Amino acid sequence: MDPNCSCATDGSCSCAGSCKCKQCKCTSCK
Ligand SMILES: [Cd+2]
Ligand SMILES: [Cd+2]
Ligand SMILES: [Cd+2]
Repeated sequence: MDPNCSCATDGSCSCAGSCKCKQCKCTSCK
């Protein structure tokens, strides 16, 4: 797992539009 970003790898993260990840890099919300 990652520190700042805590998005899974299943793809159920569906972050963005309300992401609180500090260092998120899910391609889109990167
Ligand atoms: Cd994240
Ligand atoms: Cd994500
Ligand atoms: Cd994100």
